[PDB]
Amino acid sequence: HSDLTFCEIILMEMESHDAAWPFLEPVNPRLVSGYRRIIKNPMDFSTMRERLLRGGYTSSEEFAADALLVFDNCQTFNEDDSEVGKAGHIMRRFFESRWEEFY
Ligand SMILES: CC(=O)N(c1cc(O)ccc1C)c1cn(C(C)=O)c2ccccc12
Ligand SMILES: [Mg+2]
Repeated sequence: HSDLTFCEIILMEMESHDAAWPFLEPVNPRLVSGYRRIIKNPMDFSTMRERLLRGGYTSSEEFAADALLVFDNCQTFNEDDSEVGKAGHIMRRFFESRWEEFY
């Protein structure tokens, strides 16, 4: 139980983070050229929220893998000096820091 309660805390904190705006919604491949071809396993906070609210996370490690997937995809598709890349570096450092601040 305590494993999944922290997942809720950190996802809520990521959802309300100032830098979360690229990650709240699944990328629309119709509007983002090349996204379908380049990113094999899309992930975003709303997709993690759906899975967490339906109980679909077995452990905290499945949850973190989805979180790290958001930021791996971000760095794969976006330049580090792009607006989205900069937002994702902020969010990745937040997650890694807060996740270690617990375990
Ligand atoms: C910033 C923004 O609003 N995006 C977005 C775009 C959509 O069409 C639908 C939903 C979202 C969340 C984009 C997210 N991107 C990521 C995560 O690489 C992007 C990478 C490149 C361009 C936009 C985004
Ligand atoms: Mg480190």
